[PDB]
Amino acid sequence: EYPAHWEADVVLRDGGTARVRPITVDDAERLVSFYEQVSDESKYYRFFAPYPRLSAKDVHRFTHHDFVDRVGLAATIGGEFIATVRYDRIGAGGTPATAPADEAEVAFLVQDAHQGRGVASALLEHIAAVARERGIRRFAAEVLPANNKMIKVFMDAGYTQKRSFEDGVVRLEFDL
Repeated sequence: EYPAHWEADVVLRDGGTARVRPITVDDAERLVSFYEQVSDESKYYRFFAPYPRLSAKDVHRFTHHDFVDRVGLAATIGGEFIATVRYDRIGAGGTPATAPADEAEVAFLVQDAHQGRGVASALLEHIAAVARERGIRRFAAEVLPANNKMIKVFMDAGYTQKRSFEDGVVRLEFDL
């Protein structure tokens, strides 16, 4: 259960629309179908290891949210998912947390056919707007250094690179 106004239409850079809405427990089929149309390369960049098909654990977690500490949204075109975005509230220790912990890790995945259309940009804006309503004050994104296109998406969304203290990962942060 979630506020109805978390559902919105977006107009993409080419004037097409997509509906941005929360991911629900009834969306599992849709999520798996969408995932089939994401490249292996995009999956590797999203998960930091090859992951051609989601596990049952992950289909569950990516479709079951409290909508307070974890929020997942989809962009849909003609009812099919084309992208997803999400936040997970985390504690000082990088583990899951509840308020008044106020940082979250943000992640997104776009079907390669819908790249270049401003989908990520629109989802980043929408997940920030939702997150502000749940008390989040900072997002952190973690991106592989090979994945320069997405670094650029984040920077263009107002994120700044920060020291990651970790090998093999670029950290980008955004104050909400």
